[PDB]
Amino acid sequence: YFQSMKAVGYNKPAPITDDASLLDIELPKPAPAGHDILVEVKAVSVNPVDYKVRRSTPPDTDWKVIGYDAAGIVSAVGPDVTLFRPGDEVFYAGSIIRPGTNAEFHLVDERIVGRKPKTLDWAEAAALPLTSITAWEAFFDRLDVNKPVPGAAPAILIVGGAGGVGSIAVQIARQRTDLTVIATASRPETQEWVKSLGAHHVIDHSKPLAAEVAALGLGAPAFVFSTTHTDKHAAEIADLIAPQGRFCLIDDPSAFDIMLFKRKAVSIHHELMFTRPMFGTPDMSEQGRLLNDVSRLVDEGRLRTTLTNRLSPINAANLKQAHALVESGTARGKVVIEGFGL
Amino acid sequence: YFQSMKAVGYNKPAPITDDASLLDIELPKPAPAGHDILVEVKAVSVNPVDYKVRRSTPPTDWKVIGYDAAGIVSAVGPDVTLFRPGDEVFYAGSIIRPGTNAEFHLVDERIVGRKPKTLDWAEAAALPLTSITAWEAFFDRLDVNKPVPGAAPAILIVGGAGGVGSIAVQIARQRTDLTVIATASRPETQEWVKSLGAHHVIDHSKPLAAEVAALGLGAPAFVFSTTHTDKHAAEIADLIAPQGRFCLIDDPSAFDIMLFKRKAVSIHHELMFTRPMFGTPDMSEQGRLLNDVSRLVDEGRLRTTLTNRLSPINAANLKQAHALVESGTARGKVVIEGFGL
Repeated sequence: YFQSMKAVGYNKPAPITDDASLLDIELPKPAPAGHDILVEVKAVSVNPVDYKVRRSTPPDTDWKVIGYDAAGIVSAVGPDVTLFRPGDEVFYAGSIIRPGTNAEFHLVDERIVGRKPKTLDWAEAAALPLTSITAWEAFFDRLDVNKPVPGAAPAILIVGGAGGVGSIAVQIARQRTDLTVIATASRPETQEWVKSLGAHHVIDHSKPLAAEVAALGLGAPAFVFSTTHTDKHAAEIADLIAPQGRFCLIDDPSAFDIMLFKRKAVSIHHELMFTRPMFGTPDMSEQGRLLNDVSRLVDEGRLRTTLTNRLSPINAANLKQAHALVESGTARGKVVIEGFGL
Repeated sequence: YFQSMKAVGYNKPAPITDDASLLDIELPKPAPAGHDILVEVKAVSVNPVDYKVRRSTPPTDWKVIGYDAAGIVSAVGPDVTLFRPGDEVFYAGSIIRPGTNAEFHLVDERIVGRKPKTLDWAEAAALPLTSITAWEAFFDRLDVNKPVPGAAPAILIVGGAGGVGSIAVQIARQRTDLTVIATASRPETQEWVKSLGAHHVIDHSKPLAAEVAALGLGAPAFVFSTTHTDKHAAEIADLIAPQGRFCLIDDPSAFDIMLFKRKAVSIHHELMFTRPMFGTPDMSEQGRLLNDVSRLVDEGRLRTTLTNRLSPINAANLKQAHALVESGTARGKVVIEGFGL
């Protein structure tokens, strides 16, 4: 017989309103080899990647399990692991090419795993990993914000400051760079919240962005980081950004015109937090290390959880609801589902 | 009366055929103020920007283009310190100012280089716009001295035998330790691009990724595309290292950035007009880089890319030179020299 576990998964990619779009299932409990740890998952969060996968990609397995955020306890370690031991509390995102965190136990490479912040509970920690790695790599590996753009305003504009990535990216920009942080939100309440997360200025992305930034009287931002609606804002971004500035996007515009950026010699940077573990690059262990840095900043009180919606337990009914909420594009912050049971 | 000069220019953007596509004209001779120098122009080159501008952009009464020159400093503005009358110079200038297609030309002292002593006027005129393009692409945009983890320490230059490619290969070879892989499609351009410094030359009439993989060096950190970027974009995204960097200087009409997402590859524009168009604090780096280029030329480390020399500078020869650059068949650089008959 095989030791087993509960999981949430699917076999037919489908809109969330289909009954079998996500199903409660039972699967063999895996065991860790090499550099993998096995984590007893305590909570997971839902990201736009989860619905994009779910709607399109079938198992290659009778079941496909997704989830790219967890916090949990290390249950067992492969023979090559040196970074964690059983009992350690961890948070991490994992890898798009490996079964995901929507299961009681989950394998993940020790090198992309962070120590869970002690001051957060399971759900508050689970809100953070994917979005933190996305923002941190965007600022420091892609944009390279500590390298100045000559003549620019020492400023970054974060488009979509209230969503999953925005709500951690604004805090990281405020606590770990000397930039002036300009973030966007379009209802008074989400504006107030982005401002409370650390944005120095908050502008309204229902208005043309360039005129909004010009009115602040700070000059032209060196950096722009766009988390959503890049095609609607691309021209305004090219207008407001400094010559020789740098623009990073993480969304998937379907007709982005790079020629808008030519006259200013602006670079366009993708950030995909899956790239490092997917290709097994030599700096892949930077993801575990930055998570440890984030974890320390959380425990010092410099960063805080972006959890705004908590559901329980992790089952299909609650994952479906969390997916529909992320699909809607209207939620602020992060939705986390915690526990297994009834 | 006004002191005057010959120039070549146009008043209606057109295809290179119209009798009016470019015209011989006479204009007032400018005088420099501020930080400008006035240059007595000995030779100019034609670059693709010339025909791009000529096709599309109208003028004050007449538009004068040309973005490459070598010449003698005739006069200086009162704020100039970097040059004096009699100095020999080369430079590209600015797309928002009248161009070098005239006996005398105004350009800001800060974007100007000392002309290599070892080159004649036409050989030196071949170099500045393409030198600034390549030098900025490598060192300011791609930042090739910062390695991509796990990538081959290599740069692919697509279109090695064109105007920018022919100097970019040399600058990459002389100023970095990268393996320089460049593309060319005829045995004659292949041998030439090899003689310019490329460690490997591959054939761009073939799918690039399989050509680069055949080299057995791994996946290049960097790609610098000078021509046909849309034709090669999918191949470039297959061959490049994850977290690599891709710079293009042509003008693809359908470029798909989503090809580069999976590898998290950055896409970098290089336009040498940006710094002097916007008057950025680093504008004077263009004059400095031209001085380094000049010194490398006279050291023997960079060679002129001049391959076609016409005389004198008039509308007849500029039309032929524009046709040549529009065809995309020329290797190296076409330069026109002198004013006369």
